[PDB]
Amino acid sequence: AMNLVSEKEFLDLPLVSVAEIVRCRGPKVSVFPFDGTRRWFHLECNDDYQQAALRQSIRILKMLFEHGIETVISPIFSDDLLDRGDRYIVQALEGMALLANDEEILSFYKEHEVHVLFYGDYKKRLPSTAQGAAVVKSFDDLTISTSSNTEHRLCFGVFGNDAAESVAQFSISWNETHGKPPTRREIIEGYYGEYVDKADMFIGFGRFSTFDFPLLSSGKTSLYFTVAPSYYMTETTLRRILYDHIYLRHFRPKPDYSAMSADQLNVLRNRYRAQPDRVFGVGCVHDGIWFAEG
Amino acid sequence: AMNLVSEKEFLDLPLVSVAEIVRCRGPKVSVFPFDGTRRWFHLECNDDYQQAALRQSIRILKMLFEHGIETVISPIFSDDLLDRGDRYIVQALEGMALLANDEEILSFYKEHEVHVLFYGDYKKRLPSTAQGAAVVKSFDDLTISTSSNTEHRLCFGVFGNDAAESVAQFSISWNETHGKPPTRREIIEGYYGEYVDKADMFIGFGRFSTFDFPLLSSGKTSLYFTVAPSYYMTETTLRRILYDHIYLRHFRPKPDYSAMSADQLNVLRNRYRAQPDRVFGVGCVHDGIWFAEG
Ligand SMILES: O=P(O)(O)C(O)(Cc1cccc(-c2cccc3c2oc2ccccc23)c1)P(=O)(O)O
Ligand SMILES: O=P(O)(O)C(O)(Cc1cccc(-c2cccc3c2oc2ccccc23)c1)P(=O)(O)O
Ligand SMILES: O=P(O)(O)C(O)(Cc1cccc(-c2cccc3c2oc2ccccc23)c1)P(=O)(O)O
Ligand SMILES: O=P(O)(O)C(O)(Cc1cccc(-c2cccc3c2oc2ccccc23)c1)P(=O)(O)O
Ligand SMILES: [Mg+2]
Ligand SMILES: [Mg+2]
Repeated sequence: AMNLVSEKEFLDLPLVSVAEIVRCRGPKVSVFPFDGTRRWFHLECNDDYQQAALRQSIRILKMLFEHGIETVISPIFSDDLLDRGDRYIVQALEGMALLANDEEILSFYKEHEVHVLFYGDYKKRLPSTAQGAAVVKSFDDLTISTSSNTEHRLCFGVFGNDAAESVAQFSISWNETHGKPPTRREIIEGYYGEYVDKADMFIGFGRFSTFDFPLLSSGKTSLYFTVAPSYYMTETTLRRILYDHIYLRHFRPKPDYSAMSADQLNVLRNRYRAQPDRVFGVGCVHDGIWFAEG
Repeated sequence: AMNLVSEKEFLDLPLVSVAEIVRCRGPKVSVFPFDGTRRWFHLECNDDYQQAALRQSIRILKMLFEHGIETVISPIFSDDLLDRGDRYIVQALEGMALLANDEEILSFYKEHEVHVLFYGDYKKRLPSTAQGAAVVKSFDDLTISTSSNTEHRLCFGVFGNDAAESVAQFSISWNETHGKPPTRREIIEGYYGEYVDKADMFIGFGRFSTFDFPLLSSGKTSLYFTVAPSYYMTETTLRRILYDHIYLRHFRPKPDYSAMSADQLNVLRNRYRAQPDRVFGVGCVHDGIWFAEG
């Protein structure tokens, strides 16, 4: 049915058709960090910062969900920020508050039936200030009020870089009360607040690297790196990524290599020896910004 | 001193000089999975399989360590294999036994003062057969006999894909006996058998994906993907990867972007809008084999 759709068709299909294919073939869980906010704004907008990023974020989340992806995991704030200015810190908490209180995004969560969750070490690492305690309350509240939404799940990562200590404490308490260690499923439910399947793909940008989706990484998490920041994500780019993951990463059926002609195995040998030192991930720097070569 | 070495010089330097730079600047911990064994053999060798892969593996580990990398984490066998033939399974255990008993590699561990460790769920997942129980004993034994070696550390991953349940059980036992949860450091020591710093880089090949180094991944783990399988790794490729990680991934000093000319910020804007849909990780398939485009 959907097994032999070509990339050309995939790229031409109506949005609703792509969604049906994804809903059926995956990716079910996609990691999409929001980063490069500052440079995107100053490069593609230069109204108000926080609002521009907020709406742009909604645009992309809307895009991801309308393409049929059930769950999106979005790291948005990592430890690093506590080591930045105080004004920079306040700025962050304001952005955090937006995701949980701003009217336009709350409307978005409702219209697209999105259940929102927060993960990470923010309850411990967020400033003990009034603003910080308010953010935590807002996070807990949004998670509960949107729990009736079932179409999509959105997991925001706030200091969600290393869950080791958190898993340890959760397991100890779980064993104390239950008498047995929690299962993997229960460990995940404890960290994300709900069970979430392993990530099927991660879309980053710039330097090849992944981060902030503990417990959900697998050799099957397809990795992609766009040249431009998260906010630049176009329709075409997303579809080419979805197509690669669905149809190309795990090609079927596979051939019986022991049954290939001498020429085939020879053309293949040449594909590998062609450019003997070819490697993706090595880059060059321009204006302090790293860009992948080749 | 070593801060402004150019790539050209880096590529021309004697091995011993590169090692000194790495020993000083890192990467301290590198992940290098061994995969593509079958296709490498049939493509670049076609004596005996197991021995060819064994010696090739030593060649590469020798290369990695002689370039100054202290610790190499090498996933070598993952769950998948238990779902393959029985002959394929026996073949694996034989390869496993080699890493721990074969004379030439034992000599290698001694000559380069390498402490070897094994991580993963192999104690539980390895066949309860005689061969399986023998492999476990061999693994434990090698870890102890090489513990006096201090120059390098080698961590072999055998079913080391998801440490969640293992961390949970380890934490519960640790709390029982210690009265308090283990620290992150202790959790890592418990999984790898020794403390190991976060991975500074991961070198894979083919499809962009990472796997089997639980707890050691960070946004700072630089990712690289060669076109050809692990065994093809050349001197030039390794140096270009090392250079990128050491000097380019974290460029210093950074510029004051709010202080850049209108043209600079304009050339930059064009670098991002140039090829608006550019993305690394999307590929094409040839003979059932995926190759990254662009
Ligand atoms: O873009 P990101 O938000 O990811 C960040 O790297 C900062 C940054 C990196 C690279 C370029 C820029 C950038 C580019 C063009 C114009 C301006 C930039 O940053 C500022 C600050 C103040 C005025 C203009 C610009 C900012 P961050 O550390 O603030 O997250
Ligand atoms: O500028 P970046 O988002 O790249 C980052 O500096 C984090 C940050 C620092 C200061 C302010 C914000 C911020 C402020 C207002 C709104 C939003 C912010 O970040 C996001 C992400 C997604 C949606 C809205 C906002 C983010 P980073 O740690 O992710 O590099
Ligand atoms: O190369 P890998 O060892 O990673 C593996 O993908 C198998 C494989 C993938 C792609 C190509 C080949 C290959 C290529 C050329 C010749 C032959 C290949 O496999 C066989 C088997 C028997 C005879 C010849 C070849 C093997 P695996 O599942 O056995 O690990
Ligand atoms: O052929 P691959 O090594 O790619 C793999 O099939 C695993 C495997 C299956 C069957 C036999 C072996 C094997 C047998 C003998 C020696 C060695 C083997 O794998 C390695 C890796 C590194 C050094 C020696 C050996 C490995 P994979 O699960 O890693 O894809
Ligand atoms: Mg940033
Ligand atoms: Mg293989």
